[PDB]
Amino acid sequence: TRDANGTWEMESNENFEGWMKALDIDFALRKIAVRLTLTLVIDQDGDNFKVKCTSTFANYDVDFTVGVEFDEYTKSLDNRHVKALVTWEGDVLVCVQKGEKENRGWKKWIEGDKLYLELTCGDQVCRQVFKKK
Ligand SMILES: *C/C=C/c1ccc2c(c1)C(C)(C)c1cc(N(CC)CC)ccc1-2
Repeated sequence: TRDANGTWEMESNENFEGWMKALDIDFALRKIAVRLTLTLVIDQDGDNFKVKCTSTFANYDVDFTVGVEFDEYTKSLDNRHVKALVTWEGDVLVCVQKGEKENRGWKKWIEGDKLYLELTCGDQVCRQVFKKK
């Protein structure tokens, strides 16, 4: 479905390390990140999205409108400037972040009370699954 609203709790997280390594995240912050609980809160009204990812130590919040390019500065991730664009490819929510890294972005599939998330950077894909709280 297109409706991604909800509080989403992580069920699984595969190749998180490899993805963070492809983004050049400090080996320090990687070790912290693998231990922290991650809650994904999405607020969706029409084309307008507010996404908040929250750990005990890190917040990653981004707001966007589907179909409208936006400049992004990944301050609490790898601290790069990208040109981001989120679109629908059928029911798949796709994000393409143009910049230094190739193949960079993420795809979200909402299947009922499950959310599947693939994050990509270079030749690395991290695969996550959340359950609606
Ligand atoms: C639809 C999901 C997109 C998206 C963008 C940015 C991040 C995420 C998902 C998370 C939840 C995978 C995430 C986690 C983090 N750290 C903790 C807050 C871990 C590296 C940063 C950015 C994003």
